[PDB]
Amino acid sequence: EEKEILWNEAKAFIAACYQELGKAAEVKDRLADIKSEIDLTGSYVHTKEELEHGAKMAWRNSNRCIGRLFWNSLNVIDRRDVRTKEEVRDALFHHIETATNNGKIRPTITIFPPEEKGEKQVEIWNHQLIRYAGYESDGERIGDPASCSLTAACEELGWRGERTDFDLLPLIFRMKGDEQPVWYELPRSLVIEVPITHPDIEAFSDLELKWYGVPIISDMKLEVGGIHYNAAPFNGWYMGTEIGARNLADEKRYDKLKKVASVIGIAADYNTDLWKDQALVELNKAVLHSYKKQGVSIVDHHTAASQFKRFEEQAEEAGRKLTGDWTWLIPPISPAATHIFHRSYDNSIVKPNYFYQDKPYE
Amino acid sequence: EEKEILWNEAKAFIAACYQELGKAAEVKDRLADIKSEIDLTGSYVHTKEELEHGAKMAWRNSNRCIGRLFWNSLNVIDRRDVRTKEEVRDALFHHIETATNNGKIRPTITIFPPEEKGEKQVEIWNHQLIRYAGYESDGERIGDPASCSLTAACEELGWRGERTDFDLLPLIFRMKGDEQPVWYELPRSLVIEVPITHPDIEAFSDLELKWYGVPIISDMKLEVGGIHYNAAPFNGWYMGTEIGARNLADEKRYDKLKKVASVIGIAADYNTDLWKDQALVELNKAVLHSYKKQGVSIVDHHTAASQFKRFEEQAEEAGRKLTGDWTWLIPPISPAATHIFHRSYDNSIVKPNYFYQDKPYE
Ligand code: HEM
Ligand code: HEM
Ligand SMILES: N=C(Nc1cccc(OC[C@@H](O)c2cccc(NC(=N)c3cccs3)c2)c1)c1cccs1
Ligand SMILES: N=C(Nc1cccc(OC[C@@H](O)c2cccc(NC(=N)c3cccs3)c2)c1)c1cccs1
Ligand SMILES: [Cl-]
Ligand SMILES: [Cl-]
Repeated sequence: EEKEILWNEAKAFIAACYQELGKAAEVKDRLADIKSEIDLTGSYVHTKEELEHGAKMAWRNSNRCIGRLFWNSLNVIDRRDVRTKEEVRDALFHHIETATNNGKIRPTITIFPPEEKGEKQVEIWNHQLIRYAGYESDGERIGDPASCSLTAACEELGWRGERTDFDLLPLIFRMKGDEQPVWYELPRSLVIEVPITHPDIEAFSDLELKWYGVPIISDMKLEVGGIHYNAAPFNGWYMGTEIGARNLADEKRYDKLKKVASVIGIAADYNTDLWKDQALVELNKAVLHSYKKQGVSIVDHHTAASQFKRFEEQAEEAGRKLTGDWTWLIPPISPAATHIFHRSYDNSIVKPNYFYQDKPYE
Repeated sequence: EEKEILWNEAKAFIAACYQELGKAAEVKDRLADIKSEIDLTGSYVHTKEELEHGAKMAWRNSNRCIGRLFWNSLNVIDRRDVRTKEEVRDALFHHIETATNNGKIRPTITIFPPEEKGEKQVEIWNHQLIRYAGYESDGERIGDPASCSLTAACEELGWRGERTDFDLLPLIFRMKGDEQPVWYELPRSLVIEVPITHPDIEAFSDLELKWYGVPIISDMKLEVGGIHYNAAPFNGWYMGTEIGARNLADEKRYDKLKKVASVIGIAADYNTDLWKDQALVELNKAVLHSYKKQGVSIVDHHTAASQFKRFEEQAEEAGRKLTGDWTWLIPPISPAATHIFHRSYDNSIVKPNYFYQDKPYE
């Protein structure tokens, strides 16, 4: 069955991919090659064209992603050649550098060797390549609570955080054959961060908030034509609400709404005053203002929804079915001010796509 | 099959209802009575206890309703005795009066005779008993665009609106046997309205906004034990976001966000300024402030979500499965500031319940 699963997925992907690339005539011969290759080796190897277009299709098929208008401009870096942890580390360093691009963020994915027999060649432990540590002990809460389990795992391996609210976690990954992952501290020169200030409320800087420029998701599996690329970190730029309405706002994250209320000069005492809503607006204004002022790419939710509308239109014009997850596509503030809220979406799963996979720790 | 559908639904409802009422012992005999009655007449008649509890269960089962904590305190008015249009009209007038209760709103439902052979005895045309007219002609848009089709239908029947932005539509309903519905102007003394002012922005009154106190949904079918009560208007009080984030905010409703932005002194030019979000917060603050100041019941979305959390807990403690529609339960502003956003809900349909039915016009 496993071989057959591979072959069925391969057939489907190659036909669709080559059709999109105007390579329909080459489908028959390529399929035979793949079929022979699966018979002889138990798998097959993507051409660079297949890999690149596969990663793009996967983004295009990501139901939960509002940023899909730009799917075809994804920068795909083929690192199926890596064999050593130094090569992996350097590839991750490089991804950070080239994706960051001095603040003009380039949507980028680096693709490492795929699983062989369900056996990972490279196993990335980070949730994002750049993320803050979190600590919890004896009433004391420091940093990002979402990172507590990974932080504890790193500290088991000899890493030690300074215990600021914004410690950069090291890169941490394991190679096939090794019992333990290795870790490497991030060079600060590679990591752009943005201090959060408000366009007209001077006291906002008293909160000493900041966030990192580039979100680089590194724990999802890219599946293309039955091949499982468990290690394939990708990035875009942020939508502002991710930072201002979730990372800094959530009670189980940085939980800053009461402090925001205080610095903007409103009471945080009565639900009917809508102080949380007001704090959310000002914090989100501050986030967009700060990224723009520094020259780090970001998009607001209104602009992002407008871009997504064009993606919907483009899909229709191309004769492609549109899939989406309404519950993730609506922004977490003012959702009914976007067109997304007022329509429905088919949440069917189409491949290629990006998938969750079990954590290697905890 | 139709008889059998009735009998199956009856069996299920009576067992559950009587179990909840501690009347489990009386189930067997009541079922026989009903069974005989269905054989002889093609239907059956609810006891007042069954009717009252049925309407309450229906609210309790309404997946989309955040206000369900208070399901058991619904005031059920049995008007299965009405036979004339004057009796219907007076019953609707009465519902308005008693539900309004000088502003201390009482959740209330008035139940009219049920469908006989799918044949309605009373057919209500209004979407809500109290709602504003809408007009569209030659570039000119007046009032509530959502009411345009019903307004046009009323004007076919000899009613004429003053064409303010807030004309009260007449009650309009049809009796079995009549080709045309009848209409009756609402006595203004029965209709409480609230002018919208802001707690600290004096200019907000320049917008001359207002809304009606009591939303009374009159176009849904109450289904209890296989009986179809197509005419059974019900009300609660408003959650503030319904008025401030939808009725007054939606581009296809009153579309007031640009005007709100102007009176609160912010530019409405750049998406990144989040002026729509800011306008939404101030408009929603104004709505809550105004209803509270006048002494008309209303609930904010934070308080409503907290009440819904208790409903969830109460359901668990009672051994009842919880059903809900996440997409309607989240409020349309700051949804991620509520617990609802961060969990999932089973959207299964349980009866008794309230259902959509086709409009008798358009
Ligand atoms: C270019 C800018 C991009 C923006 C602004 C953007 C925006 C977003 C946002 C806001 C989410 C939802 C996260 C949340 O609500 O918590 C999301 C989800 C997602 N995006 Fe994008 N995205 C972009 C690019 C990309 C790229 C380049 C990829 C992959 C090649 C991608 C794949 C995804 C996936 C897989 C998810 C869902 C994650 C999950 O299910 O947990 N996006 N995107
Ligand atoms: C007591 C105060 C109540 C509040 C604050 C409340 C709140 C709400 C809200 C906010 C909605 C969603 C509307 C929207 O988002 O557009 C809703 C839906 C609903 N409520 Fe309640 N509700 C209350 C009482 C009731 C009562 C008394 C009933 C019936 C006996 C009821 C039945 C429903 C139904 C059927 C819906 C769904 C309508 C649809 O699917 O179109 N609610 N409620
Ligand atoms: N947003 C939700 N859940 C949620 C909860 C906790 C964390 C979380 O992180 C998304 C984070 O892992 C993530 C994943 C994918 C993309 C992003 N954001 C980005 N801009 C990009 C990262 C990489 C490419 S684009 C961020 C998402 C919900 C919607 C409805 C109910 S709950
Ligand atoms: N809220 C949504 N849709 C929507 C669109 C237009 C009108 C509308 O009116 C609800 C209105 O008919 C209605 C129905 C039932 C209850 C209420 N509000 C109330 N407080 C009550 C009326 C009667 C008892 S409680 C109001 C709802 C959506 C959620 C997610 C995607 S779209
Ligand atoms: Cl994030
Ligand atoms: Cl309404």
